[PDB]
Amino acid sequence: QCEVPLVRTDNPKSWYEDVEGCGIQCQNPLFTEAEHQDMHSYIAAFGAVTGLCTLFTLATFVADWRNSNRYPAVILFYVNACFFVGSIGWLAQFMDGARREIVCRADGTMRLGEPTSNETLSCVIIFVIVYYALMAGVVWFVVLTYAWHTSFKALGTTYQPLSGKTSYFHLLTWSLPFVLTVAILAVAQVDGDSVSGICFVGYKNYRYRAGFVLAPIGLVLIVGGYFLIRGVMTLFSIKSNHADLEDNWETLNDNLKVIEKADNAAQVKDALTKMRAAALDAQKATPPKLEDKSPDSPEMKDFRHGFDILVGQIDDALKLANEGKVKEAQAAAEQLKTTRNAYIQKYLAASKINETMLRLGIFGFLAFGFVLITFSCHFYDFFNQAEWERSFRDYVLCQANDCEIKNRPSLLVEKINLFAMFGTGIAMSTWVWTKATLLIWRRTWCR
Amino acid sequence: QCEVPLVRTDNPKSWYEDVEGCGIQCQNPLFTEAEHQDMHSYIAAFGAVTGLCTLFTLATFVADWRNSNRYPAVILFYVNACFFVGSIGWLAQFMDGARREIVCRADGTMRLGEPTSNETLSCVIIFVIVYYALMAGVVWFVVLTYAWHTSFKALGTTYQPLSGKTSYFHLLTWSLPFVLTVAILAVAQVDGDSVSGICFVGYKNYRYRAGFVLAPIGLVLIVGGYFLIRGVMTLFSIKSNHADLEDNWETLNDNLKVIEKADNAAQVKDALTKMRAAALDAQKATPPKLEDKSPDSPEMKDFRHGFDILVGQIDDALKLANEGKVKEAQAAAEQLKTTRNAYIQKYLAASKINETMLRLGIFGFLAFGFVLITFSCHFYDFFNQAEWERSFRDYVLCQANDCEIKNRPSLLVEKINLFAMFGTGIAMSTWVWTKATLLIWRRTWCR
Ligand SMILES: CN[C@H]1CC[C@H](N(Cc2cccc(-c3ccncc3)c2)C(=O)c2sc3c(F)ccc(F)c3c2Cl)CC1
Ligand SMILES: CN[C@H]1CC[C@H](N(Cc2cccc(-c3ccncc3)c2)C(=O)c2sc3c(F)ccc(F)c3c2Cl)CC1
Repeated sequence: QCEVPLVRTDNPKSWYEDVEGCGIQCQNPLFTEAEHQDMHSYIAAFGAVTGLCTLFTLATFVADWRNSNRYPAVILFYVNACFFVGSIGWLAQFMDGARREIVCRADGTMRLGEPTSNETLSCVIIFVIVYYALMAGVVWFVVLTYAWHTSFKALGTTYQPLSGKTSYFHLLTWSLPFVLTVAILAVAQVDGDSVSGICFVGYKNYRYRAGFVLAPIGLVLIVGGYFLIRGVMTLFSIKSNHADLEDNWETLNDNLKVIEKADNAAQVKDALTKMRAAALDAQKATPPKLEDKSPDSPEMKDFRHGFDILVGQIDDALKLANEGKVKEAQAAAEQLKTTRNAYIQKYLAASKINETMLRLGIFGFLAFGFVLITFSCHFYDFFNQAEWERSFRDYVLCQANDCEIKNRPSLLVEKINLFAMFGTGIAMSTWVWTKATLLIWRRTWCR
Repeated sequence: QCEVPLVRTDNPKSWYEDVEGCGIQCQNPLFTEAEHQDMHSYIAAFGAVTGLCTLFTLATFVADWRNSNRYPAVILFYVNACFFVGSIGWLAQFMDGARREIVCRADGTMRLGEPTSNETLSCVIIFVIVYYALMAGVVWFVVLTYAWHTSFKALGTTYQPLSGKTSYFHLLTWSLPFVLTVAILAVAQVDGDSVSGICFVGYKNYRYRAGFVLAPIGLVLIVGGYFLIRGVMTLFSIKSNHADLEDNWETLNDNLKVIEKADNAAQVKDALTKMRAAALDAQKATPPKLEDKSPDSPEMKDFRHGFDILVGQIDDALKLANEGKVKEAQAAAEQLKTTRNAYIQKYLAASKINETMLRLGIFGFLAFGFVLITFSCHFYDFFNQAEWERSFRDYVLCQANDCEIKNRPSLLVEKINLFAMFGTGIAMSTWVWTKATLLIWRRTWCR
């Protein structure tokens, strides 16, 4: 009764749209057994390398677990817990005959619109594992971006430790995936794909991937991206202003030597004007210690008021540098040394950026870019599945009488997604690739 | 060609499932013109009273807008901005001929699976207005629960003002509804209901309401409910312990008078044992000032160490109260006055709960309970729409040859939902129903 790619089945749930007794064969008709075997090689490679190196990093954190429950380590721990669980789920298709168990129905058709009764749990389990670890992973990524952003604002005793926020971090990171997963199962939109060897949301009805895949991931790129940009906004404000205020102090010092060793009134004059231009450039800046303060505060007032006195004292020294009162101008500029000390020296204070915090910023922008690729690949599949579906409907009709599949999913896009998803797990596992861990695995080698 | 409830239409998008040339009539076939007219009376009543009283509260906040952008007022302002915009959307069906424009198609069938081309914007606009204000409203509700929870932890100089968090509050409250709304429009699941007179997500395909209605609202009840419970956990910890530590000081004082005015050694003995039991009961408590501290800190140590000295001094006074050394026991218990002063008097410190913060807790638990009803009503419709749908399919088949609609949506449940949704807007608008606003509308009456 049925012709390729349809298959004989007496289950009304397995039957194809309009057609009776026939349902779509389990092995993805849009891809050849060679394309499948190749894809399964890609998944096993990236999955295996992610799985054990995330396990290594997860083992490193559990070794030093007293010192690992200390921010931002505890974040990278959970980020790893998620990519490790996601790798397990993806690596389930490799167990002897497990892929057919996950992606196929009893009657040999594709496992679609799961959960269903009379069909097994193997599909929904691998979906929950992969999807729940994914959404928990991208929400732990948001936590990471927040922590990294929080490192800059807490540059003093404005200190509200992340140690207390831990209760809200574990609220969001486990309630959000739970609610989204429960919703997917309630509407039974877990579907199997043999090239993926995994069960996932809205494979078949691509419209369920908007709300459950593109909308959560889209949101984490918004909230995550906000905290990554606001942080580098502070990193570059601090690093540039300290460098600006330093270079203005240095030219001020340079000219004070040019004045001290001046053999004429013309040199003192141009050296004081250069000092005045450097004093205004320094006034038109925020000292790193006054970054978390308002651009009109009584503290920020003292900074810019000191440069008013310095410009004022420069202007008094310029009233003597125009004529032959060089000795009276150099002695005036010598009292400029004491003003520069009482109103600039204080603002050359380092405000040294912690190595752990700067490193967290490296990981945040790497986890971002990877999730950005995931979102792009998933988005691509969303906007083109209607086409792949109608090009498939035609293949079954053509073969219900030279038959081809005109449009089809891109396998480089699927491999680019899996790279940018597994590569993240490998990237976030390189957080423990430090000297301290080499010694952590040496202090446990004996003990 | 078509029989009731189907209607003649040549648009393939308007046609019913399997049937050609026939599509389902716009006026909701499951409800009578009387049931409709009644429902439109309910919506106009609750909508009109919410709409103008939210507008009043929105006008009160914009009057004192300098002092209104101060937490938690700024929250209630946006909560109101949302119920006011949602009321506008709900009240659009009352404009002369607008309901048919919103809920009907050109051909007279129900407006379903919108956005579509060749059909008008009237549907999707009213959906965005109602849905975006809803999701923004329940996320502003979460912000409210967080603010109220934050009032208790910041009981000193641990002060991290909400004034700084405002940037993250406006991140979440406008990015989350935007992403969810964009997703609904991308999968075209805006549907019209004539009894509602509004366009909304997944009216027809009830499965799209899980992810876009039950999952966001479900989440806000989780995150919102967490901050409401953790706050009352602190309100009741503080109010009970201060009362516990007060009542233990009072019985200690009571017995010190019973000792001072004792005419025998037997009275001094039972009065000191009662003082010792009250001293341990007081030791087995957390002073409100030491609530945000760890139950083993060097400060919490001093508290419980003072009661060790007091019990120690009571035990020394009990060594004299057993025999006829009454005068030597009363004088020993008189030096107990000084110990009680140096180790208990400090912990009777008020730690007075701000009236604004306690009031915010009243509104948080009211907005919660209302959203809890909304979630229950929406959940009810989700689990029963498959039934109402199959009972409808039968009505069209029966009428394609005594015909009735066996199962149908509950109109008290729809009226209970609309009450618990409009009533919230009216409840959250009663935040400005204070003396200060009566004077705010008096200081603007002239000026
Ligand atoms: C997120 N990354 C994705 C990208 C796209 C991938 N994907 C989606 C999918 C999987 C399983 C079943 C159906 C499906 C569709 C329509 N009716 C029944 C089943 C659709 C596919 O490769 C396939 S299989 C397949 C099919 F059998 C019929 C029609 C299709 F158009 C089609 C497509 Cl598209 C999987 C991996
Ligand atoms: C959240 N609060 C809700 C509760 C339920 C409400 N609701 C859902 C709805 C609205 C509009 C179209 C369809 C719809 C369904 C199936 N095919 C085509 C259209 C379904 C209904 O009252 C109706 S109308 C209606 C119908 F015309 C056909 C079959 C139905 F079963 C049914 C139901 Cl159920 C609206 C308000």
